[PDB]
Amino acid sequence: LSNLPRVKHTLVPPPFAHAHEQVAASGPVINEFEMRIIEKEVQLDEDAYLQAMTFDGSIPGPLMIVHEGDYVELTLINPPENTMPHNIDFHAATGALGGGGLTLINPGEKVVLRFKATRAGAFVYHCAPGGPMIPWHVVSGMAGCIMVLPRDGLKDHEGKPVRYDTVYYIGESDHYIPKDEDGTYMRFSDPSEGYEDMVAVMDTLIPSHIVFNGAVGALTGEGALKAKVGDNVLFVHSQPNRDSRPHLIGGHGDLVWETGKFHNAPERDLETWFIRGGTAGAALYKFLQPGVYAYVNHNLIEAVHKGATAHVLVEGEWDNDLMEQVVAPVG
Amino acid sequence: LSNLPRVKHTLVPPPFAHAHEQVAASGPVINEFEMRIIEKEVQLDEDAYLQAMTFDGSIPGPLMIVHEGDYVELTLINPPENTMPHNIDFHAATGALGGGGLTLINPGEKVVLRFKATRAGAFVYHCAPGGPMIPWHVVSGMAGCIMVLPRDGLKDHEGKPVRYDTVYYIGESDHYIPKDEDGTYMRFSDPSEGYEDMVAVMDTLIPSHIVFNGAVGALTGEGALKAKVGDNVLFVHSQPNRDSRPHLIGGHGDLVWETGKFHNAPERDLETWFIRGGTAGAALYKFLQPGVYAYVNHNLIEAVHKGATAHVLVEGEWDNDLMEQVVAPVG
Amino acid sequence: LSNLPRVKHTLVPPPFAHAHEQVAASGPVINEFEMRIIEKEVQLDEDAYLQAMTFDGSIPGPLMIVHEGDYVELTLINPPENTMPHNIDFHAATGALGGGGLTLINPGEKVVLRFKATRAGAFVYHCAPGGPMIPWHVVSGMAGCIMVLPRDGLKDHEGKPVRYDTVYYIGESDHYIPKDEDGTYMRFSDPSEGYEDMVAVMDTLIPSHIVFNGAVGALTGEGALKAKVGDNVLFVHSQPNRDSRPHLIGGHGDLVWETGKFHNAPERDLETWFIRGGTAGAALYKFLQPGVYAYVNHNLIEAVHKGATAHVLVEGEWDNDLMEQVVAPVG
Ligand SMILES: [Cu+2]
Ligand SMILES: [Cu+2]
Ligand SMILES: [Cu+2]
Ligand SMILES: [Cu+2]
Ligand SMILES: [Cu+2]
Ligand SMILES: [Cu+2]
Ligand SMILES: [Mg+2]
Ligand SMILES: [Mg+2]
Ligand SMILES: [Mg+2]
Ligand SMILES: [Mg+2]
Ligand SMILES: [Mg+2]
Ligand SMILES: [Mg+2]
Ligand SMILES: [Mg+2]
Ligand SMILES: [Mg+2]
Ligand SMILES: [Mg+2]
Repeated sequence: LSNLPRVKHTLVPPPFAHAHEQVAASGPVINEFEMRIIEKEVQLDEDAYLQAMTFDGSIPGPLMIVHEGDYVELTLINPPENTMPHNIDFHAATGALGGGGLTLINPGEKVVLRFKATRAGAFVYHCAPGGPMIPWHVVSGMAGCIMVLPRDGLKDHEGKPVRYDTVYYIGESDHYIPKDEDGTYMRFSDPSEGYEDMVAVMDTLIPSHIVFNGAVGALTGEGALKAKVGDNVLFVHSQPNRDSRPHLIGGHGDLVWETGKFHNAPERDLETWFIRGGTAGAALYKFLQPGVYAYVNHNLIEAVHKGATAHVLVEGEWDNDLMEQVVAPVG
Repeated sequence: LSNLPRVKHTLVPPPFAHAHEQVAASGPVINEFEMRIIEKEVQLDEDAYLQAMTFDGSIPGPLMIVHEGDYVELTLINPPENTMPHNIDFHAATGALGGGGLTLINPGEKVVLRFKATRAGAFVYHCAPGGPMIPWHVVSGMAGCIMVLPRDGLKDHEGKPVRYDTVYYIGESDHYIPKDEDGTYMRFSDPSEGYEDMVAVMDTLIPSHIVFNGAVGALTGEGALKAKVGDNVLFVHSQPNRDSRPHLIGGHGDLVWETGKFHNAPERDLETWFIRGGTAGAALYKFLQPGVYAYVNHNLIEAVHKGATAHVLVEGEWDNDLMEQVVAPVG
Repeated sequence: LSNLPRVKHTLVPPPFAHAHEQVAASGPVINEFEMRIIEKEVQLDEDAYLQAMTFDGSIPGPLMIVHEGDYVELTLINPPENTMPHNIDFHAATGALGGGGLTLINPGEKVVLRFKATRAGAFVYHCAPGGPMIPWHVVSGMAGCIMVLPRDGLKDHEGKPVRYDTVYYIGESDHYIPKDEDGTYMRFSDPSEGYEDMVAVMDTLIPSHIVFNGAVGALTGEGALKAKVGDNVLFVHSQPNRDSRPHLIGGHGDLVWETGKFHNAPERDLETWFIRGGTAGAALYKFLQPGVYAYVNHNLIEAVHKGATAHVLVEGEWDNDLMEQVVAPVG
């Protein structure tokens, strides 16, 4: 490998994607990424907080993008101010529990893992220190995604090349914040303090919150996603621990790889697709009409009561052939 | 469009389908449909009632059938005796939140929406007035389905034409009826009165009832579906808010589009398939043996305790080559 | 049929598979299997027990393997020491509610059912005596799987023959053990005694335990599965009543039939796949690296808190090209 080019990448925060090329402009390279683990309390909603544990300070962790056959060398840093051990498990990798058995670092330590991205697809990465710590760290926010694109870019079900203009990485996360008998949420001084109470909620399998980008409303209102009519947007969707059923209100999935692995034929014209807990899927959609759209988990209680809603504001000209109000509300 | 034929359809109640042709006998047409919103209390089971909000007086709303490339003009009526605003969101449509942003009507108003059915598949339609009203109206019963057939009819995974004799539209709906501490259900005078208590149940994500055709037992016993040996039945299955896993006890899915979009290859020989909450899927089965069958959501607690069971009684001759009792129960 | 060969099989306990050949070495045969129903209390975990009802004394029931077009003649025995009626419903069969309407046997009776295995795939079989007994017997442990292999063996998405070295049958089962207010589990003298309390837990749809091979830890530690680098292992996964999302930590699904029916194209390179409640799926993986792997349901709360974890210990040489620790934990 001393013989292959090295590319150092600067990660950007979700839902955005760092700069990259859809068709690799070179032969296999070694992609260098660095992340700092940040433990901090985050506001999930009005009066709801989580003692979170995060990759690079965001939930989800940032999206990494590489090409099939490249190597990935991740420098993971556990700063001394943190309270516990962490590691990383890449579903894109082969061996040593996804890298988790080679990356356990205590506060004050760093580690560098190299793996070959042998399989194309969007994949979850997540913390997995061992035993009960595995689910607890993930539902505390420690998960992201790496997208391994085919070297010749995405292809559809007949082998035709397809291209996107923008990638939006929707990281959906379920959380289990303990509640007082009246339904209000509990607050703690650090992650460990709230562990036993959080387990009791985890045992019910009912999340208190299910959110995109780490908080209710993160991608609504002022944080709405933007696009223009004609844009091909690839929505890469991860859910590290619980199923989701994404749907774009007013749109469709033109090409969808719900299990997220690019050499498999994508399905077309979907209304709603399915992201298995522990995976990332991807859906491409070409916007045809301007206006407000919402992208949701279509259990509408999870979308609206729990937080799994993002908005997309689209600029452009309206096409009355696709839809038209014939008789406006009247009476 | 002033230039295309217009077809006025009379909807029939689920689980049945209005008259139609599998292969369009004409070029694009404008299909005209009308529905009246009916708010009324319905009996979900012995001692369990729902203050329902329905399209055309049924749960699910009626099935609309058209062909890809046709237009759909829906006249939606909110009668003055109703208590709240409603609208319609067609997952089959493009733009304005599926039509929801163009169809909000208060009691005493009507609206007419036209959209082009550009994509083949079975799709959910549902009420979505905005915010918390979206899940609450849907789990109150406001959802149905439109099936957009390819103009040249259904095709299998090799492009072969396939045909059905009968369509049965199974609309599965999850409901969240509030309970007293002893497990008995609460009753209310109107939808609004029971809203806060219903939200508390919705927040648990555990339905009190999961039903086909709007009630426990609707399609069992006297309401059992009928068929004959040799019949090809297309079971179109919607679930607007929560996943389901349909299975025909004693049968199979010969051809199944679980994500419900007809240009995608169907899978064959399934035992159980999966309907994502917020979608409609379809399964074709040719009956080979007479007798009693049941069609269920195969979480058997949801099928039996919650209500997701229908029966099918099939007439015809038994084939001992497919199955035979060799030694009858004895001892 | 008096004219076809008969093969008597000796079933082996899950997760193993009885001896068989991938490509049938003969024309259609009549496969003879026998199972004894055993009602007994089983230890699901430290301080958690289930009054179980089992096929052949195991949970899941044993795997049967035959080829498409063969017949299956199952001798089912309900010994006189048992307390209730039981039967069997094969999702692989056509008619009479999968055989359930021809196999209801009381304690002290036997029955022999013949059916033709007309469709290739892994399929669930389970007890289904009628009404509320259907879910209760299944979540009490009465379910297994039959795998009907194509006569010419498994084929991939291009029709290429694929072969496995070992089949591991992972039977995942959800259970609903009643709890005291403090979270501890209740114990009963027999199945019937605990029925009403179990129903109350079933109604919540939240399993107390979700396990492989009938108990928490059954296939971890001393019961870890074994393999060598280079082995192609087919993981056949059943879940008779509730969804699962299998994932091999450190591995992938090379070829996966998640809906479990072999003539459908398998998907490749999956990280996590999905088993619908009421079905069996299959995933083939070639081990590339030695070490510890875990095979889990990837809702990590279900995997770790509820019991859905197995371990696989793999012997062989490590490949630093696939993964290497560049900088070991240091600081
Ligand atoms: Cu961690
Ligand atoms: Cu994982
Ligand atoms: Cu409404
Ligand atoms: Cu919708
Ligand atoms: Cu039984
Ligand atoms: Cu079944
Ligand atoms: Mg940085
Ligand atoms: Mg409080
Ligand atoms: Mg397109
Ligand atoms: Mg009418
Ligand atoms: Mg009462
Ligand atoms: Mg056929
Ligand atoms: Mg024996
Ligand atoms: Mg106790
Ligand atoms: Mg391979």
